[PDB]
Amino acid sequence: AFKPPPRPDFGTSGRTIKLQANFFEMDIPKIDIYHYELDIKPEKCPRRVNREIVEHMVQHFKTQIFGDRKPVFDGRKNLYTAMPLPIGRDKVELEVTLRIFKVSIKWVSCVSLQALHDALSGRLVPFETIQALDVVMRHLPSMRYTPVGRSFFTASNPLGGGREVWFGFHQSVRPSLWKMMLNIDVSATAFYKAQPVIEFVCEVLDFKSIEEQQKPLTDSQRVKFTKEIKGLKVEITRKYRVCNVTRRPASHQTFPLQQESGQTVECTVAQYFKDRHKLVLRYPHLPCLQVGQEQKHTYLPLEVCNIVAGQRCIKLTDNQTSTMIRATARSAPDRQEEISKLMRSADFNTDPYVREFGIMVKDEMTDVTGRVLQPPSILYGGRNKAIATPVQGVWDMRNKQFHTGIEIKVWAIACFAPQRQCTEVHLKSFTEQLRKISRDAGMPIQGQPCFCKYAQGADSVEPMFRHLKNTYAGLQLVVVILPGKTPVYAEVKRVGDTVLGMATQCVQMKNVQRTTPQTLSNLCLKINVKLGGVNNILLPQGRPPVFQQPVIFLGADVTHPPAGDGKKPSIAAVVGSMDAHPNRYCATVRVQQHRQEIIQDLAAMVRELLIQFYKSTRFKPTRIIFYRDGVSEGQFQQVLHHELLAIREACIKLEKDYQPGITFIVVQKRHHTRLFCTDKNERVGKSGNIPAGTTVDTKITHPTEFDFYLCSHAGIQGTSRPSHYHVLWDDNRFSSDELQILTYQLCHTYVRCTRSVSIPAPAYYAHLVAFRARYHLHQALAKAVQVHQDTLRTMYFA
RNA sequence: GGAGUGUUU
Repeated sequence: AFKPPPRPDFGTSGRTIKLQANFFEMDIPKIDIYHYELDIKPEKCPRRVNREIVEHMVQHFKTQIFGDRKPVFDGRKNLYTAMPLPIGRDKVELEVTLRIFKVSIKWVSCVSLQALHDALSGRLVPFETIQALDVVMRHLPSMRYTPVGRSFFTASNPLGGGREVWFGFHQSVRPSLWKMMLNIDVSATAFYKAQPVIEFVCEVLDFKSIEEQQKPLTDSQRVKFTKEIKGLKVEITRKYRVCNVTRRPASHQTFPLQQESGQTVECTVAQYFKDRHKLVLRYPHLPCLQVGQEQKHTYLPLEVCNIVAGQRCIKLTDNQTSTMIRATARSAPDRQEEISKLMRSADFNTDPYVREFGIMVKDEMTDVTGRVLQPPSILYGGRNKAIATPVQGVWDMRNKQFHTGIEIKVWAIACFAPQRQCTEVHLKSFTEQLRKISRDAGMPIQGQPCFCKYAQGADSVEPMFRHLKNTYAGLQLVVVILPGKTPVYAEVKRVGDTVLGMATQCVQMKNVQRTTPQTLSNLCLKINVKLGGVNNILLPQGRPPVFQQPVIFLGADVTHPPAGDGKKPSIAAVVGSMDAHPNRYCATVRVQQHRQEIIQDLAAMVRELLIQFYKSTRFKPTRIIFYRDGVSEGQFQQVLHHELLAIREACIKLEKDYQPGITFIVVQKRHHTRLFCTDKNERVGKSGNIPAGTTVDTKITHPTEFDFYLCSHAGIQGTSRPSHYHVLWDDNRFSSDELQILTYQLCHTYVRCTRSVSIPAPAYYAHLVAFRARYHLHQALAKAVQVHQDTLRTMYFA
C-alpha cells in the first residue's frame, strides 16, 4: 500500500495513427538552481502584493544583493535564481516600502536539474525540481495576467446574474519519458462582472431599474440576494468580504457606536453615513451587507459597494451553463489553432526569465503515435440474437432486441402536469408509441396501463404511491410526467427509491406531446435495466483473459458541494458488478465530511458489494478491479494509502485467507491534455476529433509509471477530452494492452445509451449514484441517503 | 430520453 508499479510494457494493439498533443518540449540545462525562502511580514498578504513586494525589492537592492540576476517568485515564500545570490548560508533582513514590509531572505537548497534528467530515464521524479521549473515558466505571466489556479486570464460575454465568461489559458510543466513538457491549453471560466451592488441586485432579482423596488425587499427576495452575494468581495466608492445580508433596511439597521464621552449608543447605518460621511443614502429602504467577522457589526449600504473585479465564480443556472457551453465549445482543428496562437503570443524563447534559466521551448506540438483499439462486439438477444458492431463509437438497436428483456404486464401512469397541457389523447398516443418501440426492443409492454391519473404538488407523490403498491399486485413501473424543472422530481425519487421499493421513470411533458422513436428507444433502455433486465452484453468470446476467473469491477466517485458553503456533506458512492457479462451493478452510497476526498467508509461499502456479488453469482472474486474517479495527482498517495488498505480490510473482515488481486486505477477527465489528428482524413465528424478508441501510452505519459490516455468516446461537439488512467496498484500484473482493451470494453457496457462513453461504466454509475443522492437530500442525512431493501439490489440510478 | 462539450461599522 505504498508505491505505484512500474510500466509493465507498451501497448501494441490497434491500428496506428499520427497525433499531435498540446505538449511542447522543454530543453533544460543541467545547471543547479538556487532556492531561497522569503518570510515577509505581514505574512498573510495576497500573492499579488507579495509579488509586488518582491518586484520592488529586487530592483531596490540590485546594487548590493541581486545584481544582474533575474529571480523568479512563486507568490508565497519561494524565490529562485539561475545563479547563487551573494548571501551565503546566512539570513538577511531587509525593509520594503510600497506600505512597509519586513522581508527576510535565506538560502535553503540547491535544486539539481541534473537530478531531474536522470529521473527522466529510470531512477524511479523529484517534485521540488518540477515545481521550480513551473515557477520559472509562469513567473512572467503571473505579473502580466490574473492568475487563477494554473490558469491566466485578462478582461476582454455575459451569462446573466452578474456573470461573465473570460477567456484565458492553462499552463503547467509536466514530466515525460525523456524530456520536460510544457502543457498549454485554452481556458474559459465564469467571472462576476465588476459592478455596483445595486446593479448586481437588479440582475439577480431581474430589475431593469432599481427604482422599480421603491419598497423594502420581501423575505423571498432578500434570501435569493443573500445566496448570490455571500462570500463575495466588495469595495468602497477598501476591500471587504460579504458574510451575510441584513434583515433590516439601512434606515433601521443599528450598531453600537461609542461616543467621545465613553458611553456607547445604538446608531443606524443610515444616520451614521449621514453624520460621518455626509451621505444621505439614496436607497435607505434596502438592506446592508454584513462584512467582517460577524462580531464586527460592520454593515455597508448597497449603494456604496461594488463587486470587486477578477472574482471567479464558484453553481451556475442551467441557462448560464448553456450559454457558457455555447461560447466555449469549438472544433478540434480550431482549438489546435488557438493553442498555436497562444504559443505565438506567449513567445517563451524571448521571455527574459526563462532565458535567464537557459530554458528553451519547442514551438510545435509533440508528435505522438496513437493506437485505435478495436471496439468490442455487442451481443443482443431476442429471436435473432443480433450482434452489433460499434462504428465511430456508436451503434443502434435497429433489428435488435434486449439480451434479457422484461415483459411488462402491470404498470401505471402518474401525470404531474395540467390535464389541458398533457391531455388524455397525449397519454394515449404516447402509450401507443411506447408500446410499439418496446415491442421491437424485446421489452414487450403487453397491454394498456392498469392505472392512469392526474396530480400536482410534491405532497401528492407519496400517498398516490402508497396506493399503487398495495392495490396492484406485481406493479412493475410507474411512469411520471413532469412539467419542466419542478422540484417534485426529487420527491418522486425519494419515495420511489427510499420509502417504497418502486421503480419510477420520469419524462418531461414536452417529450410526451411530441414523441420520436429515438427518444422512446432511449427511454426503453432505462426502463429495462430498472426492472432487472439486461439490455446487452459484451461478446463473451471477445473479452480479455481477466474474465477467465470470477472478477468484480468497482467504480468509485465522490461529489462535493460548493466550497465554502459548508455544513453540506460530500457524497461518496461505490458500485460493483454483479455478473460475469459484466452488466448489472449494485450501488452503495454514503454521506461524509464536507469536501473530504477520501472515501471514509470504503471498507464497509466494499464489503457490502462483495457480499452481494457472492449472493448473485455464488462466486468469490479472485480479482478486484477498482476504477477511482475524481482524484488529482497531488492526492494519489493519500487516496492510495487509505483506500487500498480499506479494500484489503474488507476482504480480511470477510474471511481470513481471502486475498484477491487488486488493481487500483485512477480515472481523470479534469486535465488539459488534448490530442489532434495529424492527418485530416482521420478526423471524425464536424468537430474533427480523434476517433473513438485512440490510445496513447508513450511520449506524453509518465516516465516510469503505468498510465495511459484513452479517448473511448466519439466527440459530438467541441474538442474531446481523452480520459487518463493511472494505475496506482496492480497485484494482477496486467499488460498494457489487456488493461487498455479492458477499460475500453467497459466503456461499451454503459446501459443508458448505445454509445461508447468517455469513462468505464462502473465509474460512470458511481457518479450517477452520488448524483441521485443529491436529490435524496447527521444520522438523518445518512438515513435520507439510505435506499429501500427492495431498491437496494436494483439499478435505480439509471 | 441520451451522450458529448465549458468549469472601521
